[PDB]
Amino acid sequence: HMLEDPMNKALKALGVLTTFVMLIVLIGGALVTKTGSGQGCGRQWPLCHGRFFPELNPASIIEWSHRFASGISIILVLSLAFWSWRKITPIFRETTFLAIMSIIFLFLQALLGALAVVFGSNALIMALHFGISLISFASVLILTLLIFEADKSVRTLVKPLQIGKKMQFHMIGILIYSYIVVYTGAYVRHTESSLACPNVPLCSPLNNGLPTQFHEWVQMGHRAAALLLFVWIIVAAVHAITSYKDQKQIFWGWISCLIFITLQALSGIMIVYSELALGFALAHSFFIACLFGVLCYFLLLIARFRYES
Ligand code: HEM
Ligand SMILES: CCCCCCCC/C=C\CCCCCCCC(=O)OC[C@H](O)CO
Ligand SMILES: CCCCCCCC/C=C\CCCCCCCC(=O)OC[C@H](O)CO
Ligand SMILES: [Cu+2]
Repeated sequence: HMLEDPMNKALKALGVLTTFVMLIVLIGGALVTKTGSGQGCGRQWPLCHGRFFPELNPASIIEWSHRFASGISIILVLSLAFWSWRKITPIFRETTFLAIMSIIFLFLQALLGALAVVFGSNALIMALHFGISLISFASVLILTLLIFEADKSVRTLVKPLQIGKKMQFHMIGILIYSYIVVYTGAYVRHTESSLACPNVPLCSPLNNGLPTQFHEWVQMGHRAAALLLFVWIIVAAVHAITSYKDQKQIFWGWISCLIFITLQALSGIMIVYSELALGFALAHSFFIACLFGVLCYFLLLIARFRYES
């Protein structure tokens, strides 16, 4: 393919690896405790540090794979940030903002995680971790995307598209609002309001399906926030399907968004129905990661378009 130094495809490999590790650090948090002394241990049995005799269990692998990914992340993120900065910036000026964002948020989630070991009883603060971890992953994802695009003459995704004002409103607005919905979700978890409402869409058989207790309000607030996000994405997708059919990155970008929002909602409903089976929890952290990734891709398009035009 390219006669340039073979070491370049290694920067692409590092990008893929780091993006993957950061995704693991994020979604892996749905399987292990993120607060208290049992932090790092499978959520179903907070005791994995110390007393137990047995080893090589499928739940022990999760715990090892998460702590390993979290440790190796510092090495990977710093290397990716530096290398991409040295090599990719000439073509993409955004490279530096991303390299920096990657480092800052990797450190912020590590900082918040360290504190969660002892202040995990503060749900309002603990609910900030996911969103931070989410941006840490999305920064590395977009950086990796630029790394690939930098080595192509006819770019696939990072193309100078014409983004109208309305579409910009939807993109930026949905991005910001999704982050808010992400907080309410994290708040449900760390406030233990996950199973306060056995039913869906309403709370339970009693009180007409309306919340009457703390945990029911948190649960219901999250669902209500999610519904609005869902509706907004439908409106945003319809505008793309109608006015951006000629700009396929936006057309398909939003259709994928529509699909990720659907899978997010469904896995959310299954968390409840399954009474928090961790497989659905894992899915619920994954699909929002995909959606947010696409929304951050859109933000890059706007950032470049506003620079160009
Ligand atoms: C489609 C838009 C939705 C988004 C963007 C979203 C996002 C999130 C996020 C980021 C978390 C936090 C996870 C964590 O801190 O490990 C969460 C948790 C949760 N969500 Fe959603 N969510 C959505 C919809 C729903 C729906 C429609 C339901 C249910 C009817 C639901 C039920 C839950 C439950 C029960 C938790 C707590 C899980 C736990 O204790 O680990 N979500 N959500
Ligand atoms: C423990 C293991 C650590 C190692 C993990 C390795 C992960 C390899 C992943 C990708 C390789 C990227 C190779 C890039 C090849 C250059 C050509 C290219 O850019 O292909 C792009 C592709 O089609 C898309 O757009
Ligand atoms: C149209 C909006 C429907 C929202 C329903 C939410 C529930 C389905 C969730 C994900 C599937 C997404 C499938 C999107 C199918 C779009 C088909 C399309 O793009 O047809 C356009 C045509 O070629 C030119 O006008
Ligand atoms: Cu309680």
